Amino acid sequence: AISIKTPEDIEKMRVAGRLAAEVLEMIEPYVKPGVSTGELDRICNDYIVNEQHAVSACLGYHGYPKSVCISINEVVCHGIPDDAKLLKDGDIVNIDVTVIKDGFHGDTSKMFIVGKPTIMGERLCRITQESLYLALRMVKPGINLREIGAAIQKFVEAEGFSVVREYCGHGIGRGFHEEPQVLHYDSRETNVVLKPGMTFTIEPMVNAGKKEIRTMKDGWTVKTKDRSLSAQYEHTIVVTDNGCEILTLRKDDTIPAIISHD
Ligand SMILES: O=C(O)c1ccc(-c2ccccc2[N+](=O)[O-])o1
Ligand SMILES: [Mn+2]
Ligand SMILES: [Mn+2]
Ligand code: NA
Repeated sequence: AISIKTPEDIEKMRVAGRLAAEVLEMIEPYVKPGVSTGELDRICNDYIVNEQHAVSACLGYHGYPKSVCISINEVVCHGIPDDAKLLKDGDIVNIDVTVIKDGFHGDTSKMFIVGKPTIMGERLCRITQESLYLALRMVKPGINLREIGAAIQKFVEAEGFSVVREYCGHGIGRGFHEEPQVLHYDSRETNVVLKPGMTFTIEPMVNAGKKEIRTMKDGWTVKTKDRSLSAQYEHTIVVTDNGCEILTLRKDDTIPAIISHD
């Protein structure tokens, strides 16, 4: 059941969200040509455990083997860190982190462009982040999630891209995935009116090509059916009385932590 977080819980969410965002800030320098997704994962976990004194929520979730998800180019999500997978020039990579601190979760991801960026890669990532931003700018009490989902899709599709249907944002707090589901496209099933105190994520997965995906035989790795590029950005937020506050904001984000509509 969708719950309203207390001022105390919200503060714990701010701490967890900050830590998650800081893992992404910390790993940035390591995302260079020649590094393996495997070592990047080890680097993230060492930081989370030893420095943040927190724990990755992904490690073991539904059986996930690693601490963070790392997806490259045509891989849509759930890419498994591998010691034999090296980043290369032109690659676009998503690193998705979720940490648990004092009982609460912080969930966020971002795209990193490796080496010399490609105009196409750079555009898919920019548009994807912008679809997330426009959605965040719509968040406030009274609005229906169906509206936000419809807006993301409309913006993305106008760019000639597509929105992955199999995955969605979600409520979050003491649990990794709580209600409600946050669809990134228009669905006749969606009907959720936002209220202050609600905490959830927005994390659109955008394909340069067709929306259809395929799961690899390792039971986790998801790729675009047509093998086109795919990007995703994610933030955890809390609905306020007149808008929202992004709990996982990073220094490289080009959107304010607090979004006011007064
Ligand atoms: O951002 C998320 O909500 C997210 C990322 C990855 C997962 C997830 C979901 C189901 C099973 C395993 C994972 N995971 O992170 O290992 O959820
Ligand atoms: Mn995530
Ligand atoms: Mn999430
Ligand atoms: Na990708």
